[PDB]
Amino acid sequence: GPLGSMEDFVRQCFNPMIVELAEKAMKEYGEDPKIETNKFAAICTHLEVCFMYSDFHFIDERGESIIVESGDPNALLKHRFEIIEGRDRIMAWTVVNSICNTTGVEKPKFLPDLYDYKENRFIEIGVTRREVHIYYLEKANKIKSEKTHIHIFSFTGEEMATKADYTLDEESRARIKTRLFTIRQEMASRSLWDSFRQSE
Ligand SMILES: COc1cccc(C2=NC(=O)C(O)=CC2)c1
Ligand SMILES: [Mn+2]
Ligand SMILES: [Mn+2]
Ligand SMILES: [Mn+2]
Repeated sequence: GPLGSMEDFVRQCFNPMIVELAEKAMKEYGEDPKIETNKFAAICTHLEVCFMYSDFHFIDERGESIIVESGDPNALLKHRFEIIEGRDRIMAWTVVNSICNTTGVEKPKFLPDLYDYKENRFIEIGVTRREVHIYYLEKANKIKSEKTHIHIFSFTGEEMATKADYTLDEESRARIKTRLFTIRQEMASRSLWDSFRQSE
């Protein structure tokens, strides 16, 4: 079939909020979304996974973790996760440092992606086009804070997480895996997938 452009794919398949946050982060780090196009799509994918991991997860009046998929959560409900990724570096560290001084959790070396108020830990999310164990070790070796929990998703449905602790229920992780499958299938229909996979 015809080869599409990754630019077109990104603009058509991701929410404009995600796209804009991704462009901003690439510029903050000196990379151009119109040149590092596979990376642009990967950043959008990862940021969407971070949002989707957080989506619908609250802590209720009693203090228990619950899932609320309707648009209207009860007003006493608190988001279960803090989202770090997507913020610029000053704001991301502002949020991190705050969590740390409050909850007593130590400060990590690098910016993580989320904070889980139920499990009381930072989370690093990984999304990979390669074997999950390989990518797991890369992230583990990089941060080595050893309090930050790591959760890796691949595009073919495999997952790996610290201490075989997957944090979320099967249905939540299934939403993420379905979305990843969709991204891959659509990239493939546009003849973008092989290259995107190989560029990681
Ligand atoms: C300019 O490059 C950027 C910009 C913003 C995010 C990220 C990533 N963050 C991750 O947590 C992650 O796991 C992969 C990539 C990379
Ligand atoms: Mn970031
Ligand atoms: Mn991150
Ligand atoms: Mn990450």
